[PDB]
Amino acid sequence: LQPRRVSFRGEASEPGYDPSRPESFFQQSFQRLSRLGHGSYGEVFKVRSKEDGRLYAVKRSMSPFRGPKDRARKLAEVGSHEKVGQHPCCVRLEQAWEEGGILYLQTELCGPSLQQHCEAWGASLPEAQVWGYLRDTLLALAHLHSQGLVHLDVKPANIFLGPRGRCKLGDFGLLVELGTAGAGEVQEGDPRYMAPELLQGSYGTAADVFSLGLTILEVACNMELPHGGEGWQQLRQGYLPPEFTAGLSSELRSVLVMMLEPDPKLRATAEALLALPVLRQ
Ligand SMILES: Cc1cc2c(C(N)=O)c(N)n(-c3c(C)ccc(O)c3C)c2nc1C
Repeated sequence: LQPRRVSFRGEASEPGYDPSRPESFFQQSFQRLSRLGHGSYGEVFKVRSKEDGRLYAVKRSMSPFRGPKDRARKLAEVGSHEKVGQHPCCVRLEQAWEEGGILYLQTELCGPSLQQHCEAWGASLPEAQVWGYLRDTLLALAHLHSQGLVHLDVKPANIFLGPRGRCKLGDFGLLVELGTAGAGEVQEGDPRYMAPELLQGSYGTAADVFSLGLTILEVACNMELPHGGEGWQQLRQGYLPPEFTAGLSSELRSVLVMMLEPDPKLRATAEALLALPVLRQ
């Protein structure tokens, strides 16, 4: 068994590793410092590299490829991540590879997720912090949207905090590229964060703007989003719930109304919000 590089630039398979030894390439070229997370996808470890001594994160699938479709779905994440490319507010992928039917993604190391930060804070985030995260996530989304890419999974768990109040959008596994001249396939998203038009099958960049709006609403007001039912509909009528949003400033409330616009024809784009006075810093 040997590891093979995974990339969608056409490269077939673009030191310190001995194929003869039984230990896998992941074990030979890294030291596992800690386990950042785990779930149905597999595991994420913090690691240090031996080629350049920098710190990285590695995500690995749980169990070997069931079939060609299972392999193709998992590898597509590498392809979607490459379409994003290098941008300051997007998690950067170093390299990805497969060995033993296991997929590995190596990225830069980032801090805790917005979700973890909010759980530890145990309350609504201070508004000043919220503006920074909103601005950086809008910049990430403006980058994706300018290339015809929709993230489809914007939420606190997929936003990663950095030093000095900055953050990065990550997890491009559900990313799709818009194209009536090309092709595409869509996976199931988190219903709590779903834009209303997705129910009727209309996909576009505006869905991400709605998801970010629900994301900011959740962390700025410490509010649990509903999966369905009347509460789910109440958030998609264009009216904010008065009880939770009371403490919010006029500027943030007004930005939230624009992002939560039910009609995707009328919803603000990321480029447009970033040109508003508060966000144009
Ligand atoms: C729990 C967790 C932490 C990190 C992480 C980090 N603390 O730095 C990182 N970079 N990812 C990551 C990885 C490893 C691959 C592709 C990708 O989009 C992302 C956002 C992480 N994922 C998870 C699930």
